[PDB]
Amino acid sequence: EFRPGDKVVLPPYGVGVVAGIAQRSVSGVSRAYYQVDFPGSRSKAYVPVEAPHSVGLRKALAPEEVPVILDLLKNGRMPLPKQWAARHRKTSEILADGNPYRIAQMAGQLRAWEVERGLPDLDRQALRRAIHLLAEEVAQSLEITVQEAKRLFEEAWGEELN
DNA sequence: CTTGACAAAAGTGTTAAATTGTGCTATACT
Repeated sequence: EFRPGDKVVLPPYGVGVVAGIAQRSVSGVSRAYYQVDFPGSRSKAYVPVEAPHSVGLRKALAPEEVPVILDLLKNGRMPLPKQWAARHRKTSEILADGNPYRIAQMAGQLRAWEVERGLPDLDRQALRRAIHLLAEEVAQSLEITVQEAKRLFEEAWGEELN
């Protein structure tokens, strides 16, 4: 369940607070619907209360989960196919998937490769867009704007952030 | 109208940088 003021995630919307629940008229009878808003978008969202766990509606990590993610961010890697197709495809799916542990785990190998040989014009967006959801997630949990939030990664990276 | 001495300009040769030309990947899709 999600109360009015719960801090949640709605892929790929990064983070947003739930405003409440309402009966939206969809087709036939109106099932209950959760409401996820994003002030840094001015968008809007309606999430069915039936199976919230099927839309990948997770919740912002707690301040306790910062170090673990950082540790899997600095070191943790993972092999990927050589031809750009499968590799970038996988990375993309992982991105839209909305999984901070997987996005960070990915960011690790992507980082190891970026300063070695160097990152293709594709995997670059697959890195940037990856660090984006992270930097904002940190801003949701620790309530510190993308300035400070991005200032976090600098430690477990070795370099600053864009 | 003539030498000798010189610096600038125009050559001549080998390189580092860049720019351009190519083959190719594999779920299935007719």
